[PDB]
Amino acid sequence: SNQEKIKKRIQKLKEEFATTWHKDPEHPYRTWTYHGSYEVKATGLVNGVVKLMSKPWDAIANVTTMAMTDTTPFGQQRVFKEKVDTKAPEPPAGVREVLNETTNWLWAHLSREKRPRLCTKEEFIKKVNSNAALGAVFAEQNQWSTAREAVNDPRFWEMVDEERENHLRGECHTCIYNMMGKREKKPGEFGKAKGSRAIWFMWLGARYLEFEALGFLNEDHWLSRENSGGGVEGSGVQKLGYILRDIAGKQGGKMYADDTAGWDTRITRTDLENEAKVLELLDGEHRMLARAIIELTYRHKVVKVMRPAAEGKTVMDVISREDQRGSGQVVTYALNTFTNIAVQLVRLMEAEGVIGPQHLEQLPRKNKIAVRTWLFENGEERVTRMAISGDDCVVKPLDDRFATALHFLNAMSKVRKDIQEWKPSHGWHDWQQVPFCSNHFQEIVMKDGRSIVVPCRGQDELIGRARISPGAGWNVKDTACLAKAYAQMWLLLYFHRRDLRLMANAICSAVPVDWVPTGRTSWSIHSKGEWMTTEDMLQVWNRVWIEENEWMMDKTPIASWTDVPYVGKREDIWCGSLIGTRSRATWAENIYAAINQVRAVIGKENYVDYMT
Ligand SMILES: Nc1nc2c(ncn2[C@@H]2O[C@H](COP(=O)(O)OP(=O)(O)OP(=O)(O)O)[C@@H](O)[C@H]2O)c(=O)[nH]1
Ligand SMILES: [Zn+2]
Ligand SMILES: [Zn+2]
Repeated sequence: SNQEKIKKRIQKLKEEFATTWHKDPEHPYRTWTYHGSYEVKATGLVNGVVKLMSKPWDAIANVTTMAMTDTTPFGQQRVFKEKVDTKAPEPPAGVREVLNETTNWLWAHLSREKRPRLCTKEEFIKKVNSNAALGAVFAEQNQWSTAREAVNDPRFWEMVDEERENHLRGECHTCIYNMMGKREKKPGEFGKAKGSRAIWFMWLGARYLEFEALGFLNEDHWLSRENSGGGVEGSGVQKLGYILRDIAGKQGGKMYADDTAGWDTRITRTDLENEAKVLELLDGEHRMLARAIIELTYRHKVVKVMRPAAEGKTVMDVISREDQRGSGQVVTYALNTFTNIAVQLVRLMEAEGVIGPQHLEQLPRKNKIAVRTWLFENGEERVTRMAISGDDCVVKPLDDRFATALHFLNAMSKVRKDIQEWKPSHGWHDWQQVPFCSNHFQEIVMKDGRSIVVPCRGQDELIGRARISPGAGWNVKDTACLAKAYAQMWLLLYFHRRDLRLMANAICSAVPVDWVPTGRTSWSIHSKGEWMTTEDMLQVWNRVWIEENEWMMDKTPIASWTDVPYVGKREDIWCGSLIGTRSRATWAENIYAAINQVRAVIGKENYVDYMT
């Protein structure tokens, strides 16, 4: 019967590629049913402006060696084997009973005020025509070039409608996963560095349907701090410091921020079941559509991934399994956030003595009671002791027993990264040490007495990323506008870093004052892009850090950059600054040559001297 639910998708595939379809180089797959293969053409970039404005960093390996993705069949195969051909064991009965109660409570709290609703075509279109259906990677719309043209084409919507009737009928024909490649390991301190991950694509239509049925969780902000207490969905990275500093303001133990080692490979069928409880919030047609997404696309999956063969030849494998995620779903972040809140609530209950190692296998009735009673009595408060964004977590428990509350965690397969399995976690007394969404956060004193909580992250990573140009069809102009997007990002979020302040200015001096930044500087749901503008960045800085800063009680505007603070030198150096260095001194002193060489490549335009 699993065979039954993937039939139509396999069949559509054997048909379309009946030509080259064969069954089996001796395939690698261990935990995925293998159906067959066919021949395909395989699949498989420096920002001159940024490069030119950052000569010292030519000498830094973290920067020069940086690559984002590996789209080759080789990389597809490696990431699949290391992160997808894997199976997390299901938690024991006692643990299942605890997650059951815990997720019942969380669903009821998240739906206390908000009502589910279908998302719409015109809504999807609105989303597509802008700054993307980000992360939920689109790119299969190949009867059209782009998503913009596809959603404008009446025939596209007929495709959607047709599959929509199949779902309303209980079948999926087109909703198929394609593993495009691997996002490379990202940098970070032991226990926070992100491992490699899979990049999933689906037909644009399968994304619409998913978005129609379940997108409400994102569009109506179910995981906003206001709705969920623990979540931070909707906030920009510039808000997260402040939220952490508020959590730190509460009475309790040290602050914890344990990562799970490969969170997406560690979601269980139990977790999916508890997530699938959304269905019970929906009615009529809405629930029918959602039930199909959950059952036919989330649960009975079909996957295409490339593999190297024979004579510099590559095949596409077709495989299936009843599974869960890795992302590639419209609601991956929202459901990761949900499950992670649940996970942390269970950890807190162990830390607080409500449940023990004795309860893993079987949950005594008395304990079932104490669980429901604790959630009811405490859930609303404990949730505010958390900052949860996807698999990222920060939690401040009542006391440091939390450090040893590990039995339920490990039994849930939510094994922590880079620490021995039963070694107590490390917590920090100082909230400014705590890592969260690739940053930490520092409180700094501005010249005028007032203070701000700003985000800091390894500077090499930032320069490295700005140096990368995604283009092939990125212009001189597009290249300069991308460089400008990065520079202005740094001015809004990392102005407190000397080298970046200096490098943002020089980039901005070097690109026409009237060119609008384009492209994207971050994939993070927390990267809001107030820097995608031609508005003077001081004004934008004032708006973010003073005017709209709800932790800023005095609204007195900052008047010049010379009044906008830097971290202390010690910090700047800790996070990768090159100040106090011969090459960076030389660089600061010759900058103008680089700025001029850029103005002279781009040519005669309106420029502005921001180095004053
Ligand atoms: N578990 C999981 N997390 C993801 C996935 N995609 C993005 N993220 C999260 O998004 C956060 C931001 O980093 P990425 O999305 O990897 O890349 P990025 O955000 O463009 O890089 P930054 O500008 O440093 O934030 C990461 O810390 C991830 O935890 C995913 O598919 N699965
Ligand atoms: Zn389908
Ligand atoms: Zn720092």
